[PDB]
Amino acid sequence: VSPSYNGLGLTPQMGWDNWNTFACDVSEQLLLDTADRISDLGLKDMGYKYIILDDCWSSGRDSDGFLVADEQKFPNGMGHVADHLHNNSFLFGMYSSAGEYTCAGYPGSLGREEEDAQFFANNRVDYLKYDNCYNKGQFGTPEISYHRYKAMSDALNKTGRPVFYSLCNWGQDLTFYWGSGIANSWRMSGDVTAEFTRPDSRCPCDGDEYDCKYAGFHCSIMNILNKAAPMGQNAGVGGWNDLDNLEVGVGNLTDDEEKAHFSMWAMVKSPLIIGANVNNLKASSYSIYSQASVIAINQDSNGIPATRVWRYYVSDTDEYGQGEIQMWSGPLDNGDQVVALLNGGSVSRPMNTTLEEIFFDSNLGSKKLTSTWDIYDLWANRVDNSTASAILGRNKTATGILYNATEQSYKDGLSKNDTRLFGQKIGSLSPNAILNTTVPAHGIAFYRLRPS
Amino acid sequence: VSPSYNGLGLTPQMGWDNWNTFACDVSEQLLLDTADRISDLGLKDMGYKYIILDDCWSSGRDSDGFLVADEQKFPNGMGHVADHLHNNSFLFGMYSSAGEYTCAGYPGSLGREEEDAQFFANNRVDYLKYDNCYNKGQFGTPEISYHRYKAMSDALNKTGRPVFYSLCNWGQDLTFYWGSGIANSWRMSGDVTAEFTRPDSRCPCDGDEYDCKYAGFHCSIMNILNKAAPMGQNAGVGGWNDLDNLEVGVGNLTDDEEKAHFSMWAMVKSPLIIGANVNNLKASSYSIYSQASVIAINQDSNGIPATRVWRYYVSDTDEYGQGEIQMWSGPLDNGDQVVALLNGGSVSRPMNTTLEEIFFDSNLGSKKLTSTWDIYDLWANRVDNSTASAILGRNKTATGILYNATEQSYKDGLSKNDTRLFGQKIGSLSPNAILNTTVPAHGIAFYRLRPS
Amino acid sequence: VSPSYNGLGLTPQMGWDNWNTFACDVSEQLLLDTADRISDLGLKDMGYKYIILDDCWSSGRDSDGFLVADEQKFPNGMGHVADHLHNNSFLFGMYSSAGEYTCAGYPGSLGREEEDAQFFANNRVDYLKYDNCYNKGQFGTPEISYHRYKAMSDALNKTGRPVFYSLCNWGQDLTFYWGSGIANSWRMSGDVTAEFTRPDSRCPCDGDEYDCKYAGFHCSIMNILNKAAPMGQNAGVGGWNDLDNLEVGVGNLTDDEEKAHFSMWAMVKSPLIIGANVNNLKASSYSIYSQASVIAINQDSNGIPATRVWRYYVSDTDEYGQGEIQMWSGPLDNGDQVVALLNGGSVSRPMNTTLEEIFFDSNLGSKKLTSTWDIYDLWANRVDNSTASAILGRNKTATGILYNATEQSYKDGLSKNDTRLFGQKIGSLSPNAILNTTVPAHGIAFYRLRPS
Amino acid sequence: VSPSYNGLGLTPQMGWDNWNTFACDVSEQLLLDTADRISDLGLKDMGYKYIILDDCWSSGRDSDGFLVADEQKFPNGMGHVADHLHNNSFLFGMYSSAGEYTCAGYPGSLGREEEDAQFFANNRVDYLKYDNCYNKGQFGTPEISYHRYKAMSDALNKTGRPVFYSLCNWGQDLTFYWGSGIANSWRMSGDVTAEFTRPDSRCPCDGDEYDCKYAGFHCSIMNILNKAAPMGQNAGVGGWNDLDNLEVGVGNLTDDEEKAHFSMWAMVKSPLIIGANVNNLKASSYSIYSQASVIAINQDSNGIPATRVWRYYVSDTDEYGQGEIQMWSGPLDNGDQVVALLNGGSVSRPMNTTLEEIFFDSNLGSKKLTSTWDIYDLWANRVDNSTASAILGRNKTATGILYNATEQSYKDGLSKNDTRLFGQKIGSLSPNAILNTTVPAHGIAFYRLRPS
Ligand SMILES: *[C@@H]1O[C@H](CO)[C@@H](O)[C@H](O[C@@H]2O[C@H](CO)[C@@H](O)[C@H](O)[C@H]2NC(C)=O)[C@H]1NC(C)=O
Ligand SMILES: OC[C@H]1O[C@H](OC[C@H]2O[C@@H](O)[C@H](O)[C@@H](O)[C@@H]2O)[C@H](O)[C@@H](O)[C@H]1O
Ligand SMILES: OC[C@H]1O[C@H](OC[C@H]2O[C@@H](O)[C@H](O)[C@@H](O)[C@@H]2O)[C@H](O)[C@@H](O)[C@H]1O
Ligand SMILES: OC[C@H]1O[C@H](OC[C@H]2O[C@@H](O)[C@H](O)[C@@H](O)[C@@H]2O)[C@H](O)[C@@H](O)[C@H]1O
Ligand SMILES: OC[C@H]1O[C@H](OC[C@H]2O[C@@H](O)[C@H](O)[C@@H](O)[C@@H]2O)[C@H](O)[C@@H](O)[C@H]1O
Ligand SMILES: *[C@@H]1O[C@H](CO)[C@@H](O)[C@H](O)[C@H]1NC(C)=O
Ligand SMILES: *[C@@H]1O[C@H](CO)[C@@H](O)[C@H](O)[C@H]1NC(C)=O
Ligand SMILES: *[C@@H]1O[C@H](CO)[C@@H](O)[C@H](O)[C@H]1NC(C)=O
Ligand SMILES: *[C@@H]1O[C@H](CO)[C@@H](O)[C@H](O)[C@H]1NC(C)=O
Ligand SMILES: *[C@@H]1O[C@H](CO)[C@@H](O)[C@H](O)[C@H]1NC(C)=O
Ligand SMILES: *[C@@H]1O[C@H](CO)[C@@H](O)[C@H](O)[C@H]1NC(C)=O
Ligand SMILES: *[C@@H]1O[C@H](CO)[C@@H](O)[C@H](O)[C@H]1NC(C)=O
Ligand SMILES: *[C@@H]1O[C@H](CO)[C@@H](O)[C@H](O)[C@H]1NC(C)=O
Ligand code: NA
Ligand code: NA
Ligand code: NA
Ligand code: NA
Repeated sequence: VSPSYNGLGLTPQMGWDNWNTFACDVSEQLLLDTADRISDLGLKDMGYKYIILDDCWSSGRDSDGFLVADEQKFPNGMGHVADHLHNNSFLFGMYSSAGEYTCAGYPGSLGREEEDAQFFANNRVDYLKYDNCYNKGQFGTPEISYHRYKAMSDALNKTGRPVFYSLCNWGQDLTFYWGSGIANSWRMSGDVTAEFTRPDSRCPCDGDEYDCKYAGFHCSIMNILNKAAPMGQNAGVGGWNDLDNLEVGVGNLTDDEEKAHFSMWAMVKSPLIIGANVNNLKASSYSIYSQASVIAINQDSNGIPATRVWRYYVSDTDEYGQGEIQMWSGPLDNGDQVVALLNGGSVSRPMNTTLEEIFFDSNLGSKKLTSTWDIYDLWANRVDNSTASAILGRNKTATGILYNATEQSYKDGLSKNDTRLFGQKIGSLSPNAILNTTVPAHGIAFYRLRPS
Repeated sequence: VSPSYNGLGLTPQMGWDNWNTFACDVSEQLLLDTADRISDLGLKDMGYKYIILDDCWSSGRDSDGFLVADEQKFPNGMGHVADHLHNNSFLFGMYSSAGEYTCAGYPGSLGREEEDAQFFANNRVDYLKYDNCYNKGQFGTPEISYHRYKAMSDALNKTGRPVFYSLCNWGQDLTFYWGSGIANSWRMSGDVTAEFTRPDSRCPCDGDEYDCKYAGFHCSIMNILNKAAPMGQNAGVGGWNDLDNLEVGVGNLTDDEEKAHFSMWAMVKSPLIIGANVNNLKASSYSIYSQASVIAINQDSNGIPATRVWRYYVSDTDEYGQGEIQMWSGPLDNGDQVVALLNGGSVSRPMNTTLEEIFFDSNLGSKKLTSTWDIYDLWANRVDNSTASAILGRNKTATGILYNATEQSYKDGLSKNDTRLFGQKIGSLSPNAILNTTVPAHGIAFYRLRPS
Repeated sequence: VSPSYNGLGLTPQMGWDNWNTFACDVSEQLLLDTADRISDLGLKDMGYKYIILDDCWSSGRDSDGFLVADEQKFPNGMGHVADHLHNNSFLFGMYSSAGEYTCAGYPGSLGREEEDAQFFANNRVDYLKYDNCYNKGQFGTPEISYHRYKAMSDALNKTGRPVFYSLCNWGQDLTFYWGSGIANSWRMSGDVTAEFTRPDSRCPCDGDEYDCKYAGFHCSIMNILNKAAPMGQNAGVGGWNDLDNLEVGVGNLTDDEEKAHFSMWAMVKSPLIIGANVNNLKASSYSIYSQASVIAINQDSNGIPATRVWRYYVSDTDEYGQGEIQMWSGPLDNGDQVVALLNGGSVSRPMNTTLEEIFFDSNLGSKKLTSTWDIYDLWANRVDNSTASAILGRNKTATGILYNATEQSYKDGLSKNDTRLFGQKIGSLSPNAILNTTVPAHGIAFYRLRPS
Repeated sequence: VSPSYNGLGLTPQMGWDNWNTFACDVSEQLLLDTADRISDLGLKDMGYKYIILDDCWSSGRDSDGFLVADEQKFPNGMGHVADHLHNNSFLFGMYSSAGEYTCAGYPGSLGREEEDAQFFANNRVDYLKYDNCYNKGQFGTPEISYHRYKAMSDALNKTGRPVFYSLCNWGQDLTFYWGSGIANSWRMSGDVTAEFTRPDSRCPCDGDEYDCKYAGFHCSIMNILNKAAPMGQNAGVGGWNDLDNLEVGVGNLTDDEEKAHFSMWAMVKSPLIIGANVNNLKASSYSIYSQASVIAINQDSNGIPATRVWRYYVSDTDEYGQGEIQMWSGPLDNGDQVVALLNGGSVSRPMNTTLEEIFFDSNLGSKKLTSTWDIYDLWANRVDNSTASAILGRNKTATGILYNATEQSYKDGLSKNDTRLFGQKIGSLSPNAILNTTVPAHGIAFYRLRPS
């Protein structure tokens, strides 16, 4: 454990990034309309407060060497976008790359950290996503990558404006080891894609290669989760592993895959940044994003990512030859435990565990193993497709339906035993008894255990 | 994406290198006779404009430390060879090594970059192949290799003469990551050899070891293609992965192996440098080199290397225990798609795919997956063995037979719907239907899909 | 071989560390009560002389930048704890980390080595455990880790007070290669845990990955032993591989697992630091710790770690899929040999070897292979559960029961043929004959061979 | 190819090292008696001219920092040993380590290169074996190891006395890549041992791990040969891979294993340094060492190590689970070819090949594949056990029996068609015909092919 380096990231950040769905075709108008939508839908007040502008926003540099925002896309400048966002109680993110160019070929910040940090401060930016394209040979060992990333960290600090600092170097040179002292989160892999399991030749490292020499992209949800599994021990208050933006409401993932994806990103204390087009967001994907109970896990005070207890390969493999089952378990701040039974097989199956596996670090005869625990389904009381479609078509308000974390923080709601945050009691687990369920294909059983 | 670093390599380079067939036994006369031949055969005007002189050309250094060309082999000097080439509208390549010696033991350029760059400029050289033999311990991490290669890059730039810069360090220290900002292409492996699949003990890294510590040589065509597969995402306008000179018309590859080799080098946007002895070039190998349709893929404006969609091992293995099948697919600038079904098995087989696999990045219900696509065989209208033998024996001209890209660029020919560049329509592919063919052993089915 | 760098560590150190059982909840009173206990139980005079205070002891830094011990936990300061310990003939250990923070987030010593070394000297500290948390990017290659650790080594030396120097960097960057010239021992892995075999996702490197990029923790006893196996050749007088504190009397290991664990740590010349709560130490675990015969192996003058002769996987696997059998053998200073037959299978089994396997480096026809050897059981005459429970409840003294190594060193006791140190003769082994026994599940047969 | 860096090592060196059989128990008298023996036995005049004194020769340093030879072991100093050796036409080798200590703990040369080089020059030393123990963190990347080794290289050069420079860093940090420009040979692995195949836990890298992080020792003959296999392409005139001293006449290898070992070290152009106790050398081992025909392969002018053509695992495995078969083939300077069929299986087997496999780099229809080749057995006319025992007991002279390479160099003897150097013609190999033999367990068929 260590204090946060800058006082931010006390829990993993939440928000939205305009990329996964809009590429270089961004404007003040897109960004603010979408911002309005996220507020209207009650997602802002759930915690999704960072509106992150991604690549392709700039037009080059002025005569003083200073970044210039594209005047066609942003006729009032960035500072003006910031103010609008702040006036609707949003936080504002921007993007650059620790290299000569950004990934899409725009001006990068390598060797221009001071001016560029100053640009972000002058434009009242609250958050920086900091990429790793065209890094000019400045990678290959922990030391050289750390110093390249420390250079922007220090330059942001020098501006005296608080900036949440988000590393995007894909776990290159063992980022989990060095990120915390200079940054609030770090991408620990190549880009995610809307595929639950699919191996891809553009993502050459498999789920077991957490230390990868070619991060790539188009990595599956499970490839990324698998790489992240040993890394939980290097995350914590102030500095989080980042498993990349959520693909919920993007492409063609099933409701089960989307739930597993969301539940798992939450449990390992990843940032929850929406990759969906929230103006073309479908009903089922919306109610996944807005599941307060699950966000409560992510936003646990003094957050500890959960541990993979076990992993087995099954014969029920999918069209891509993939098929495994996993159990994860982790402690929660109020003494509760989160448990996940994850069915990455291609068929529905019975899944099972015991108290000895759940409290994998408790001794025989300890109180945890000797006591009874009520089981709470974290997926109960999810917003039905009807209500969600209503809200999405502006026929019903989100107010009084969605949990309002701005009004009541996750910590305080948890203290007040707030039903919206614990799911639904479905049973109890005694010593020497098994916990059984049937878990859908590419799905999840996701529980919170509380003492009886 | 990033701009070209020097304005060259807007498409992968094409030409000829005198090595694969002539070793140290080079002269002004060999080089110019061969040059004449490449022009006469219509290959120059197809795009094969770089005549690259390789190792063993020098005799040492003069009293000022300056490279001295062998006076027996080049009695008029290199500048004189350059002028002759330029007067027949050719471009001129030379060779050195980023080390103390070249691979064949001639003077290398390490620490002598300024003088040596100046030598190339003074002799009006247009292209440099820059090797990695005897590098004096200056390798082992990305940073140290990058700086060694940047040293020649900067020295070439300082001369003010445009020089296409071709790295030859065999992918050592992850060249795909750092090449583009200092160079126009980079060898991503040990030397190729005229063997389609054959594992070799002098090439210890298998096709899956893209990050290799001992690049070696005598690597098979498939070993090299396999290593190159994840790397396409780091290639693009201005900076290309180099899979080494073509072995078409060299050794004893079959017509099928030669077609697969050529089609695959094209599709991943490798340079197409002829390794053949063009004065002892056989009929079938000639018509492979001169297939305009396939070169059109390589010379696509705003080039994107294709992606390996899938790869499976088969039981139909060859004399060396090798046998796999692959599907590759990639977008083309005008909206078309290139598709390859590659049969590395030892027996002819039926091969098949669908629109969902071809447009592997398109969503269900998108227009691409919802529309019909005409299939064009990129191997149709290939110059028959008769016509090719005629041309080769100086009994028929190439004029009016071969596509003349000097007269009409590949881009413009593609715009004009020029039949010579699209192959032959053979069918159409509808939603929910399969695309089937029979693909020869160690062969390829190579298509261009256009919207109906 | 090399001299000890500082004159210490002539044999592996022994003692106790307050962590495995007490975490941050430490005080002068805990530490001294426990110290009293270790003396009373006769363990001190067996060799367990280092009382090591671990993380969480400090409260920050004073106005001069100097470490400040927590005044609530240590109202008299550390120097006062030291004096008490020294007055009962104990040695005193403290802890820091070669990073910005300690693992539990207290002040670390990186860049503060001189002051911090001086703090330890001023407080009369005899031993330093030096961790690797929050090392600020200063790892990744042997050179950078060596210099970071050399910095504290030199600063300790500069104080002129002898300090036993114990590296805790988990074998990162091949510590076995560079530790000896700057240190007396080095952790060669992630943290141990009270699990004999259990794979854990927080310890991603398996037993075969001695060169690990993510040491982690919760590694099994066998995972750690397996990683240590090639490393014995880089240990010796003055500088020892450290396989982490003993889990004997911690969690729920069986008596067999505890014996194997203890016997194996001894044989490879690891430090024997008690991880147990000695005030809540059970009878069986106590008599394992106090087995003089086995400690005699660890404390062999001119110590050579034993060699793994063979390793095989068995079908008798445990609940975690683990199951292997091993034979280890090593020379002893007086010409004797230590032999271990280790049953990591889940079932009791017959185990067997010969003289040719025991003297794996002796030639055919040599005297060793030609002679007869008496077999001594190193586990005979172990303190029975009754006597141990008596001593533990303060109903019987340890005096005259336990070997007193303060009175008679292990070397001198070995010379005097002292029965307490050789175990019990159980037979003899002749040329061309097999040595057979039945070895319990997760257990060990542990012998000393002496010439007939 | 590159010139020799210092003009030496035009062929691999030959000689004797006093270690494998005498450890630290060395003297002027041992060394000179043994020297006398090597001359008397005719081995000197065969090429075994370097008498290499190994570790444990020094007693520390004098008041000027200068190495001091042990006055008990060398009462006249080293220079006096040198002169004696030179007066019997021998060359003289000494030893140090690129570290703080030598492997046996004597003074090392790290940071003391100038004085120590000067010591070797002052004592008229002709050869240096330069180890890698206690290198103080100065390893881990090619660059850092190269510079450490270059430091002694330059210091030797500065003395102006020719010194054959032999690196002993066990292939650490890819020595094959950088050795040639600073040295005449380089150990490419951990120490050999008298075991043909035996895996050992002190040698964790298997035969496929040529790039090893823990070289270790007690590596088998086949483990070392396997690691060396890709490396032949980086050896050549002036700079050789070193597979460690010969174990012929050491331990208990069979006559077949000894022949295979010797034949294979020769074929890959390793140094041939005798590890045997030549005063306790058995008859069969002697006639292996003195096989002129095989040494002729090693001492080929313009030496090219042979290539492994193929390798297969067999079911006929030994007591250690090992069993493979290999074919090697390489060109010789006079146009001949060396072929080896190696039976690492546990049983005698038929072995076979063709001309297409022998001339693995020749095209179909080339002259090599189209011609007939006489097969010569390189093991014929070996000195029978009787004659060898006679010579060894000083009952018969070696003169007129052994080839005298001092009188007639291997090159010149090869030119003169000297029967002693080509073995015995046993047949001929035609196109489209197979070459068959039966090869003993752990043995070799070792041929020279000459054009008919
Ligand atoms: C995934 O495939 C579904 C069919 O199951 C397909 O409908 C989605 O594309 C979306 O289709 C929507 C149907 O309501 C259409 O209204 C919506 O505009 C469309 N989204 C896009 C980008 O065209 C697929 N999912 C997504 C979001 O791509
Ligand atoms: O309390 C310090 C402790 O550190 C070691 O354990 C390291 C362990 O600490 C946690 O911070 C991380 O989550 C985990 O990844 C690390 O491995 C060390 O082994 C021990 O001696 C002790 O100093
Ligand atoms: O638009 C920037 C984008 O970069 C990341 O994706 C990196 C991706 O970009 C392409 O240039 C390459 O072809 C591919 O190899 C790279 O992996 C990053 O993950 C994302 O957050 C975003 O900044
Ligand atoms: O006597 C020096 C000797 O060193 C080599 O053997 C290295 C060997 O030495 C031991 O100190 C270690 O336990 C073991 O790990 C090392 O591998 C070298 O091969 C040899 O030539 C010789 O100089
Ligand atoms: O003639 C130069 C040549 O070098 C390359 O081939 C490298 C090859 O050369 C030999 O010296 C070695 O034995 C072998 O190990 C090396 O791989 C390069 O691929 C080629 O373009 C050309 O410049
Ligand atoms: C800058 O750094 C110091 C810690 O070094 C910290 O106290 C402060 O909050 C930082 N300021 C900003 C704006 O990040
Ligand atoms: C809501 O919709 C999703 C897909 O859009 C579907 O999978 C799910 O079953 C629906 N929920 C219910 C309870 O029907
Ligand atoms: C040299 O460098 C600059 C870019 O840094 C570029 O504009 C110019 O074209 C280069 N000149 C040559 C001849 O490569
Ligand atoms: C042309 O020749 C090649 C080999 O030289 C042969 O494989 C091929 O079948 C020939 N083409 C046709 C259509 O016969
Ligand atoms: C400090 O270093 C020297 C060796 O360099 C050693 O003789 C001395 O004992 C050391 N002192 C202490 C207290 O460690
Ligand atoms: C002593 O106790 C341990 C467990 O506490 C038990 O396994 C062992 O069998 C006992 N010893 C004897 C000889 O009964
Ligand atoms: C020293 O170096 C030069 C080459 O740099 C070489 O010509 C000379 O022979 C060397 N001298 C010795 C004695 O090694
Ligand atoms: C010579 O002796 C060796 C072993 O010392 C034996 O293996 C070999 O067969 C003998 N040679 C002959 C031809 O008998
Ligand atoms: Na406005
Ligand atoms: Na001319
Ligand atoms: Na006191
Ligand atoms: Na004398």
